[PDB]
Amino acid sequence: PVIPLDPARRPVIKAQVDTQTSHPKTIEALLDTGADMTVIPIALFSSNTPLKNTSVLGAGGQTQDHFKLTSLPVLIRLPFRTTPIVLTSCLVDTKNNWAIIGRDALQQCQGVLYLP
Amino acid sequence: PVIPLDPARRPVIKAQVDTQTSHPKTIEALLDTGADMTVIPIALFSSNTPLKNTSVLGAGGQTQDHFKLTSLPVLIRLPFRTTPIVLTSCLVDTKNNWAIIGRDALQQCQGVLYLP
Ligand SMILES: CC(C)CNC(=O)[C@H]1N(C(=O)[C@@H](O)[C@H](Cc2ccccc2)NC(=O)[C@@H](NC(=O)[C@@H](N)c2ccccc2)C(C)(C)C)CSC1(C)C
Repeated sequence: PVIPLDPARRPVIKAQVDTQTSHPKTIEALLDTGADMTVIPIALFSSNTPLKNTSVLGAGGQTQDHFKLTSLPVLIRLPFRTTPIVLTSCLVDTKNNWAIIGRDALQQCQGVLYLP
Repeated sequence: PVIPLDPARRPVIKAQVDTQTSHPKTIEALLDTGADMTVIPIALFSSNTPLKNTSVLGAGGQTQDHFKLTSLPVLIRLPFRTTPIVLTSCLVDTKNNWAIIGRDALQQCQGVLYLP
């Protein structure tokens, strides 16, 4: 689709995310051109799966413990497209349950920004 | 222009920014659909400018000190538009001097996200 940009409304999409560690779930995710890497809520993973420690720089400072990195690829299906986005690795939100589609996924989408 | 999306290459643009407290300056800004509000560097202001305290939530955490709010509108000229974007207020990064064009500015130049 064409998604209009408005400060009062976050640009969101429904995405089916398969962590390959439990059953795929459809979630609402922010579409974010400022994110290098996609973020998935920890809730989407089985309780025992191995994750890696990671450090992330964001607007509030540098966090050492808020995010992890996945061990397995993540598959994402978007409502209009038949082909899964395959992400070799992405971020995992161990706290605030953020779901954010970043430029890794938008590239495999052929997503663009358009400014007339 | 059409701006393609690549995890390895941040979508950045040259923006002439007028704070109205000294002359217009060129910065290189991240184009960011996950940003509610535009962020400009404190380095654009001279030492004694009245700015408001504000609390901002990002991936790094909630911060009450890193960012301030402008007192006056901010004027932003992009290379391919003749009419200035005028933001009633925006964020001022006192800590790292980041430059981020958010949805406030992108709405005014009719920016869209496009997913085929
Ligand atoms: C975890 C990933 C996303 C790290 N990368 C980044 O964070 C990059 N940025 C991004 O990816 C931005 O699009 C970011 C998305 C985000 C919003 C709120 C909590 C977590 C993530 N947006 C912000 O940080 C922005 N904060 C907000 O817009 C804030 N009002 C907010 C609060 C809760 C939900 C949505 C929005 C500002 C400070 C730039 C205005 C801005 S700074 C960055 C390093 C270039």
